Amino acid sequence: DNADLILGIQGEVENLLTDLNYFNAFLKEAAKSRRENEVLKELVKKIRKVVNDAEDSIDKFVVEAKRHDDKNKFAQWFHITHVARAKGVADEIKSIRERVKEIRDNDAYGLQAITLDDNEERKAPVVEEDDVVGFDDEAKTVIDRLIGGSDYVEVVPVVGMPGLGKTTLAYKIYKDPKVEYEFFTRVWVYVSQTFKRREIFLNIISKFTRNTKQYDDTPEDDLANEVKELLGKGGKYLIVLDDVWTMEAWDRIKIAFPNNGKRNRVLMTTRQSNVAKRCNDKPHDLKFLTKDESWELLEKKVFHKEKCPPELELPGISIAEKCMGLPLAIVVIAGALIGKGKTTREWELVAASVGEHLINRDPENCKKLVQMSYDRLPYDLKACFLYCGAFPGGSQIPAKKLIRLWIAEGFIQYQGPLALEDVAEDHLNDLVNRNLVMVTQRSCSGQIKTCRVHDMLHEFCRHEAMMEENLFQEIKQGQERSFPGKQELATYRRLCIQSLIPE
Amino acid sequence: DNADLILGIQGEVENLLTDLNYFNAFLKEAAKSRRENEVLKELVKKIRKVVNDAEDSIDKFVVEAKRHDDKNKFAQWFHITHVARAKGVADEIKSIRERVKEIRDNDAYGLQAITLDDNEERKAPVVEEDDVVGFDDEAKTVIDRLIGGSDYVEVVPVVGMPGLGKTTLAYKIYKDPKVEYEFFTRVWVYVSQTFKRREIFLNIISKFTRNTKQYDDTPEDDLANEVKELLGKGGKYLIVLDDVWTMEAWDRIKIAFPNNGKRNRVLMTTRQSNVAKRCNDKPHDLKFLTKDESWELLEKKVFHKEKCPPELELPGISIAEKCMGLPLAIVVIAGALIGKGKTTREWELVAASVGEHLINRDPENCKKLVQMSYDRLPYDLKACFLYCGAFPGGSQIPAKKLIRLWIAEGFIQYQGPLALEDVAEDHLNDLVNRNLVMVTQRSCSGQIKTCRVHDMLHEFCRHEAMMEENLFQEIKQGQERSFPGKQELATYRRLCIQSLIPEFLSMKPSGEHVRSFLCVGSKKIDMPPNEIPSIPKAFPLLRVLDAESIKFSRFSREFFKLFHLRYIALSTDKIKTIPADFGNLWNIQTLIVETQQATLDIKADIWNMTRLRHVCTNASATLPSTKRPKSSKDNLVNRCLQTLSTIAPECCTAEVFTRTPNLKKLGVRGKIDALLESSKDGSGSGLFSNIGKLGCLEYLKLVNDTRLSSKPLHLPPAYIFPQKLKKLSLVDTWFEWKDMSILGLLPELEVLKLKENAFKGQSWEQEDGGFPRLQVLWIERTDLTSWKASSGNFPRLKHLALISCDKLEELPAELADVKNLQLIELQSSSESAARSARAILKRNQEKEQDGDKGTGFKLSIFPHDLGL
Amino acid sequence: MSYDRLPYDLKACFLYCGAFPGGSQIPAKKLIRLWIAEGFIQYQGPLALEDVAEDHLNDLVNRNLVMVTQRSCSGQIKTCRVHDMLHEFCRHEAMMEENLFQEIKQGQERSFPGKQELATYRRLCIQSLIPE
Ligand SMILES: Nc1ncnc2c1ncn2[C@@H]1O[C@H](COP(=O)(O)OP(=O)(O)OP(=O)(O)O)[C@@H](O)[C@H]1O
Ligand SMILES: Nc1ncnc2c1ncn2[C@@H]1O[C@H](COP(=O)(O)OP(=O)(O)OP(=O)(O)O)[C@@H](O)[C@H]1O
Repeated sequence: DNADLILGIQGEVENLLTDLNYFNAFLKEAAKSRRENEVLKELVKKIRKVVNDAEDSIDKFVVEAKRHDDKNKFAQWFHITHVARAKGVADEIKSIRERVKEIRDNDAYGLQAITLDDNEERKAPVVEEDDVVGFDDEAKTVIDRLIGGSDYVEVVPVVGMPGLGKTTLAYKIYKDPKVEYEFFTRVWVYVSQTFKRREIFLNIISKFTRNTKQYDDTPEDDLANEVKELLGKGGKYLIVLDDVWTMEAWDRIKIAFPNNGKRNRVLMTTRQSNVAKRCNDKPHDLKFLTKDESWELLEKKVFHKEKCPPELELPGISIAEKCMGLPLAIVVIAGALIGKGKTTREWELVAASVGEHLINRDPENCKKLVQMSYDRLPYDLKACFLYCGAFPGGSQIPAKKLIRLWIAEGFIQYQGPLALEDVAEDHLNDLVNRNLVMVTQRSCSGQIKTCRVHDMLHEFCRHEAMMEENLFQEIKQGQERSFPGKQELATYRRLCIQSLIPE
Repeated sequence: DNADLILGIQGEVENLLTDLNYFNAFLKEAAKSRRENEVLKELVKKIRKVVNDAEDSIDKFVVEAKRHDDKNKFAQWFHITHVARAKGVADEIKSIRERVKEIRDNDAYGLQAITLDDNEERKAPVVEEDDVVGFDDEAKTVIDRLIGGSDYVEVVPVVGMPGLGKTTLAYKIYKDPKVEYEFFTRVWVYVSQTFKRREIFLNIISKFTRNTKQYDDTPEDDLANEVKELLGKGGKYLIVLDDVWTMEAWDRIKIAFPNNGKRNRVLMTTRQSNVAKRCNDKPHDLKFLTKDESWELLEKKVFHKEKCPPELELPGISIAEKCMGLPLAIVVIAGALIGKGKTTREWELVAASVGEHLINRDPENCKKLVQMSYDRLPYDLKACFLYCGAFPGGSQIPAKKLIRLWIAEGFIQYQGPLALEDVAEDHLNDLVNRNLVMVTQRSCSGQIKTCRVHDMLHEFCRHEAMMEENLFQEIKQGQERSFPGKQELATYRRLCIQSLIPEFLSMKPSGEHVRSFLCVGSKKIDMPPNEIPSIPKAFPLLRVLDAESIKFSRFSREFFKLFHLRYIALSTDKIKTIPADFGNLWNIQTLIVETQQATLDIKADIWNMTRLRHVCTNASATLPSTKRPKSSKDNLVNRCLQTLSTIAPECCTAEVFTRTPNLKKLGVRGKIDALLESSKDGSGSGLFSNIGKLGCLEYLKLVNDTRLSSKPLHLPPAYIFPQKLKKLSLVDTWFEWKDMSILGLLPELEVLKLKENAFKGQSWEQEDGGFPRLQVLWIERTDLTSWKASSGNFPRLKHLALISCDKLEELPAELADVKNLQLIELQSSSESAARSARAILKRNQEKEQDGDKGTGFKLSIFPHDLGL
Repeated sequence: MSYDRLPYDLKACFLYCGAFPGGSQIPAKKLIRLWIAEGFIQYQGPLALEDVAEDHLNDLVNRNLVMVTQRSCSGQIKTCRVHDMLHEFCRHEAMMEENLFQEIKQGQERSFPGKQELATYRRLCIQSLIPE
């Protein structure tokens, strides 16, 4: 009859939802780790696109079903329009189902690769040793903080965004003459994101005992006891825990550090603020390089012991100010500029494409470093963090507005006793704790008022969201790139615009 | 023809059952271990949902096939309705078969992953070392227990729920100065759930010998011999076995511990009570932290050496009290709070979502710890344990009610010589032995009476059952979350509700796939008369109706359409009769009604319910006539009937007892004079003689509600009583104590309860002997004043109590000489009884001081401050 | 450990011994005749089927899975029985795993089997209440 069409398309809707459950599970499994196979990435993009189109069609069907109840309000004219709309969404659901069937039939190989998934060396970081720029005051502060304190084991944490230079400062402190005299025993430990406690203890033992083959059957608890004996027989000891990622790592490693009332110290570098807060009530937030220090570092990295040519001074300074005081960004730019021709035109070209260089020329250097923090994000927090890249770089995003946008976009799914605003605030706090988002202002009650992402993470978010995830696309003009045409605008899911809106 | 449709859909039914066998095997294999692949988990959810829908359709088909036999009773109208219903289930079976085919065709990859299943480091736990809170007394007790004992190897076990702090206490003992001086040799061994004996022995050897490469070809037996030599050459040795999980592990490791008469000790921490019981007859149950200690631990963990800010004191304390004294929960909360902003608003937010934090923020810390015990559960015990999460957190679940619910829900499948209740009790004992369920009260006979799950395990059960297994879903309001809509209510299998029941029922919910409604609320609610048919209309496939807290004034006709119903719990203040249409529910197992009326009439033919197991009431129930017509001439026997709690005295004929050969519990209320009166025939054996024909009878309760006892009553001779009777309860029956001697000739009697002046008389002297196996004796509100006994009168008496019996004067001194007497209760007694009790205590103290082994007798007098 | 080392043709013969009630003494002649009748003994050599079945019984006795309770004066096995615990194992394997045979009894809540499961029973062992 007249209402048979709604039930007929609803019959296809349940099957579409059943397929969507499988595809969403496939997307979650694929997002668990970074795939490097091109076929797998293309299949993931194809699955995500067909999923998003499926939600769009289902949302249209839900709206049509809700509006069907108002037939009596407009009689035949609304009946005719509703029939045409119902047929339109019917053929849309059919087309989606054909695409799902085509994916199942043709792309079975990638589905196998994810489902079974049958398919490393620990790279200790290397940092600047001699020409450390701007960390004289920071090192002196931490050294003075290491000297003074209680007689028990105290942890001085260094926190910051990825690439800030926590390890460079830690190594500068490690080699400082004042603590080389104050601390008789100095141990450097690289507590990577993944590590083995037995390997850590044996590495510490190797500092003192050359023969370590007699610990073959020694349990890890007795290895920790031996480490305690080796460290306690001397005077003060300073132990550097580099890149500690989780609270459990500190809890499980600290059993090997004895307490003797000798003012033993542990200097820990971490990207996580919660780990630092637990280990010390006042974590040391590493500073950003000033504009003058950024230019000085860039000049030293590019021209070695020599001064910059007078013609390259102005373009180079403009580049350094665009690095926003992050030493990792300055180092990457210096590597890119060294291969250039040392001319004003090419340096100005680099200044106009700082982000592209910082991301795409050498993804092996910095993109992996940012991906280390990004991939550890929960699956529901990845979309929330990538949303923050929609706003222009350097702008201050109100926390209330960002929370409302997250709830509106459906990222926050929650069913417990807390409100959705509280859950979104918890998500923002989690992002800030990982130092992926910087809080620029707080209310007098302690709430976050405005927050912004560092320019380099903002570039990473733009890269991931536009070219990999197709989360949102930006529209602008001014250069050879004009407003997008209908072909690619037909595939855009979210639209970010900043200027020339009426045009 | 007309009946061809039933066979046509049955043809599809066998194929559906064949597919269900494969899917159930797939589900069992997938449940053997915890899958981390998202596609695999989604497929498991899809398989489980289609399986559950298949059982629902098959159950509907079975009901339709059973009801097809009544075509002659309603002619064409029922024929038309049955045809429509048969077509409806036919298209339901077809839709299920299409979904099964779609799963087979599309989801083949996950089926491969489970079938072949082609796809770790031992993490020794780390515990607090310096700031151990509240374990000073516990450590001192265990240290003193380690010092004193026999000269052989003795094991001191520490038992408790996961996260209780057994290893923290063990390490505190391990580092205690008194045992560092007493025990020259101290060895710590981490006996994980999985371990290698060779690795354990080599680890122990490493404590003494640096060179261990010469044991490459040494057998494990000789390694154990070398460990024995190394440990025995010193003085005493203390060995800590951490997290021992099975009896075999202790049996296989202990071969390396020598016996030298040097008082060697083994301190073992375990989550299993049976392992502890074997290794020592009195396992040390680790205590829970008090509320003050929990707050102190939380304050130390969050604020280090500093005090809490004054504004955060009240919210923090509220959080600590919500952790229920579990140190693991306190540690997890402290980790979550350290990352917060140290403000009152955020701490209050955490206080409102303590469970969510304890489970979802860091599943790597605690959820894995609980999953360690949960995954070791047998596959048939996992559903039973998750059921315990339906009841509200902190509530006390009766063991009898939980057992009946488990049987009704079909979790207990058993075919041996034991009853289903015994199997369910064994399941509960297994859960308690693993310290997943805490027993809060036990009966005097040793049975479990009430049990509850710790709040944190209850949160884990809620997490697993709602988000992973879809076992049951909870309905509530008050916050932004409202009552569920039709879309998700269509997928809910079991419904747990606690409040606002009439408001939820006013919406006319859809419950086509709901098989259980559990009114777990404690408040008694009078259901409005217009909302009475809401329960059967909403949930046609209701299998369990736990409406004990709901008062029903009438029985609507739709209640008789619940042909899948197996459990009934109802309260009522108006119902006096059970309609005959209630007998149409042939699947009923347990029938509980709690009526305030004096009498209740069972007009429904409960004998037709062959699967019936319990009929528990509180008013005198009039059983229906056993006379059956020639259409049902066959002698159907209700062999599964276990309980007839409150049947009428006039219904205690030989006819009903023939149909109930396996009746365990029997109870009679009313004119018990009719029970004892001899029939008008020459023989003097009345209706009470029929009770003795029940060989399996074990419990008997008699309630005489009438006061017209103008003729003194006589107990029948002991050989008329059931031989295997184990418990007898009498109340308000107005007998005489001279008849106690008859009860003393019962060979199997163990528990006797007299209430509200069951026996009348001032004094009565018993001869020596009698009551061979009696262990529990309970008196309350009696006119007895004198009682004379002897040492041989109660060889095995253990419990003795008088409540409000101020008329009693004294007790025999032979009771103080009873070896098996443990506890005596005296309440609101005279000062002479108190002085006699003090003299008994003084005599016991003197006897213990004489040099013999301590008897361990204890005595309590309540109130303690009376007589001061 | 002992059962899995049995030859494939001896596993069915050993599980058959669980049909008789626990503790009963099974005549060797009757057991041999039953094995031949049930088709367990397939043989084509010069020896008789009774000799092959006797060899199977000797193999079971040699593995100490069957205890000989009486022997004839000529050395032959006259009566043999399985230990109660192995009999319980045979009952477990045959009823719940192999569906070799099923036992029918009453007295407790379990009654005589219905048509649904009786339709799948291959061999029926009964001890009492046969006319009922
Ligand atoms: N003060 C500095 N002067 C010069 N180069 C610096 C300075 N600080 C850091 N760098 C450079 O920046 C890069 C990244 O710095 P660093 O290795 O210290 O990272 P980090 O803050 O420890 O980060 P991560 O969390 O990724 O380990 C290195 O190549 C290092 O040489
Ligand atoms: N008295 C205590 N004071 C402070 N923290 C405690 C105390 N008892 C236990 N804890 C903490 O609780 C957590 C779990 O305790 P513990 O490691 O002793 O577990 P357990 O009872 O041995 O359990 P399991 O059976 O899982 O091994 C640890 O992080 C430990 O530090």
